[PDB]
Amino acid sequence: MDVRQVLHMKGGAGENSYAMNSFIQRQVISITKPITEAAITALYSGDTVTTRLAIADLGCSSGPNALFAVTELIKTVEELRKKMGRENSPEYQIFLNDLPGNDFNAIFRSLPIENDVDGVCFINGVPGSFYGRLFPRNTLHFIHSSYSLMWLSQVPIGIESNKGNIYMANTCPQSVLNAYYKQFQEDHALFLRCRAQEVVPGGRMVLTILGRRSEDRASTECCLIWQLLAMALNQMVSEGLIEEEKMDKFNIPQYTPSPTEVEAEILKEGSFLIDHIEASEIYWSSCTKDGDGGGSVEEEGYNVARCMRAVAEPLLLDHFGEAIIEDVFHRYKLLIIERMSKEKTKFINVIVSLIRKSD
Amino acid sequence: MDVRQVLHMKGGAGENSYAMNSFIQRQVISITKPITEAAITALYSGDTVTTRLAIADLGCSSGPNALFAVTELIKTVEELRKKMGRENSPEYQIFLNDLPGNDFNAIFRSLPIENDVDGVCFINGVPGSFYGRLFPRNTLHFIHSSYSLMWLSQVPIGIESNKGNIYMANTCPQSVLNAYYKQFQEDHALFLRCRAQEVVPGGRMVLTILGRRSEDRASTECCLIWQLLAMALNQMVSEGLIEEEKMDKFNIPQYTPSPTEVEAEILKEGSFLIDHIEASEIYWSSCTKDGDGGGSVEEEGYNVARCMRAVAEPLLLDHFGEAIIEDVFHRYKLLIIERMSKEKTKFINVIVSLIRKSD
Ligand SMILES: Nc1ncnc2c1ncn2[C@@H]1O[C@H](CSCC[C@H](N)C(=O)O)[C@@H](O)[C@H]1O
Ligand SMILES: Nc1ncnc2c1ncn2[C@@H]1O[C@H](CSCC[C@H](N)C(=O)O)[C@@H](O)[C@H]1O
Ligand SMILES: O=C(O)c1ccccc1O
Ligand SMILES: O=C(O)c1ccccc1O
Ligand SMILES: [Lu+3]
Ligand SMILES: [Lu+3]
Repeated sequence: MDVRQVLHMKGGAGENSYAMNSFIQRQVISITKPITEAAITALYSGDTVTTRLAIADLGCSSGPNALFAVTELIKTVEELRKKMGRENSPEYQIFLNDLPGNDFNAIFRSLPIENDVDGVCFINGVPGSFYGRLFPRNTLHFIHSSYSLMWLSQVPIGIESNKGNIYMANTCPQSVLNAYYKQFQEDHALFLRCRAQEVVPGGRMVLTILGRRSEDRASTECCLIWQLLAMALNQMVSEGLIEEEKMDKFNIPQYTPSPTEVEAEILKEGSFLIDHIEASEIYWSSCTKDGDGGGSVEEEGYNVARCMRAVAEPLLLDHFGEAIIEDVFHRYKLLIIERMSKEKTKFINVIVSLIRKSD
Repeated sequence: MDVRQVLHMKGGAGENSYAMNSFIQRQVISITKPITEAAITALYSGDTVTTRLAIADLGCSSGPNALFAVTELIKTVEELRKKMGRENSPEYQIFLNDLPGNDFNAIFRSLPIENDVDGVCFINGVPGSFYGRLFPRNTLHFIHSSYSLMWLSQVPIGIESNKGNIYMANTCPQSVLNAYYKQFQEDHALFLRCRAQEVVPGGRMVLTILGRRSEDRASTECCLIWQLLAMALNQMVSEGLIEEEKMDKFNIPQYTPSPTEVEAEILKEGSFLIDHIEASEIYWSSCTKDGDGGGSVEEEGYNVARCMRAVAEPLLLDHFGEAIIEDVFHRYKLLIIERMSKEKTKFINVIVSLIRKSD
């Protein structure tokens, strides 16, 4: 019950939600530029990428970021082909992938409004799950992917997650719960097999999954944010609100963090090589040089909520209905604002650069 | 003034408009099956199409039809590969193209809801004008295209089209108007050049443009339907309604019919071969075995209007605003119902099958 595929996407661009609330995932893509520079330099260096380069963003979204990274690759490549590696640029063939029901219209419109693109970039939207095959065999040289690979194929089955039902969140789950991990394995390995068939032997993949360091499936490194949402909900279930305890006891984000558990999966599948694989970290700055450069009634208050709202409003709205929503984010907002103080909130970013190997 | 590219699309699927009003374009695709059978048999016969076949619909839309034809090719091909021509099927790679701002979400959703597809069909939406390049060089084996190629790049420039301003419509235009033809040439030839670069040397293209026989740029063969709309409008301009005469004197559909004028263009560009090229015709049946199998208060009344509404409501709504709309189609409706009687309304379908030649 609950088909992630048909159910989740991020709030649709234009308005205040996901486009107007994804600056943090934007900075992560920023900071991850170097790892990707090595990646495309390495791949461009010497032919495999001849007359056609085919970059593909997996789990892109709406608004900026969708094209942000696939636009700093075509950049770099062009800057090489001129400082020499070849005399002509290749034609860039882009593939923006996401689940059906993401805002492809929003991108095709308010975005490529940039008619064509430099070096000529043929853009293509590919709807579907990346936990399966999206492109023909040996079609791709380069696969980018930030903050999307932690999302799961489905919710993990066995679940007695009562209190902090929401997630793998720490304290009170009972290892029985961590069938999440058992889930991540079959999902992530099925992702790799597929990618292995479509990525050309020289091809590169730079995946950025939001995970952790603590090797302890339950830490504020990953479980807080949902815990905070859960906490917001459990108070409303108590206060009497349209969640019986029967309803909340069924909601559960379906995604999993982790760091070495990744390499653990990448080599099990003997398809990709590995490189610079690390785990960076970022603060819930969730802003920019924003007008008011506030404290918490801003920095997390609102900015970290509107983000977690554009990110989960649909999962919720679909499991509890609109009547709630307004209220759960007003509360959730406050909880993080306060939780912002007693501690320094942040996320971990297992990053991996890879190479289809074999031949 | 009036960027077709940003401005027109057909009414967005789901509701009563284009999905629920395109049965006529559906029958044309039906009747055009044979020409396409020859086309893909010829192309499948003997390798060029090895492990990857790449069909691409140009000017697809929303709802059925988008996939309708690209789904009766993958069909046919499969039926050959088994009655032998090979032991395995290729992977099908589909490209659905339309202007930005068509309903790609509607297709990606309510349509591929059919998870994947038989023989595995990777679907890709390509937003952009086909009066330019949409895919890399030598990327395509097979290009389908019904009722979209008569649409122009833009409105033709010089225009003193006062009365039946709406179109190339007969009586009262003054050959000066038929700068439409001068338009069709630069548009259609620029379509061919582009297609010529992306269609692989063995590749086929089956284009179905709504045109005419009469070789006379102005006949009920093509100019009636708009004339009828124009007629509906001119009565409202008169009746005082929110069209000064200044407004109506600027609206003008930007597309052109024709039949031999097509081959005339295809060989001028020395890129494609030609084959079975004909011109079939179809009645404004605009229905199916519909409940009530009416007469005219139905057959054209409504059914031929709702179609011409899902087809032009946007061009209008954008040139005159919503205040009108309701009223212009109520009237337009009646005019065709009546015009249905004194005569037997129908359209002509210049159809062309082609082959990238050279090498
Ligand atoms: N199985 C799956 N296949 C494809 N996309 C998926 C997916 N599961 C989740 N996603 C997508 O992953 C996207 C993650 S949000 C990504 C934001 C962007 N890449 C950035 O770095 O800012 C969501 O729109 C969601 O629909
Ligand atoms: N320059 C252009 N490039 C791509 N698509 C175009 C175009 N000009 C018009 N179109 C598209 O052509 C489509 C024609 S309606 C097509 C219906 C479908 N092919 C059928 O046979 O029923 C419109 O959605 C429109 O946006
Ligand atoms: O999918 C996301 O972008 C996301 C971002 C921050 C925290 C949890 C998440 O699932
Ligand atoms: O674009 C169409 O589908 C169309 C259909 C019937 C008459 C005129 C048109 O432009
Ligand atoms: Lu650089
Ligand atoms: Lu057949």
